[PDB]
Amino acid sequence: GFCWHHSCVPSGTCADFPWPLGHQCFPD
Repeated sequence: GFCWHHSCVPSGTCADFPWPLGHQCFPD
């Protein structure tokens, strides 16, 4: 995952998020 200014997707979080994100699958 990554953590960028309140937009922080945890490592392992693979789920749907609002577009333009859509499905985000970040193993890291």
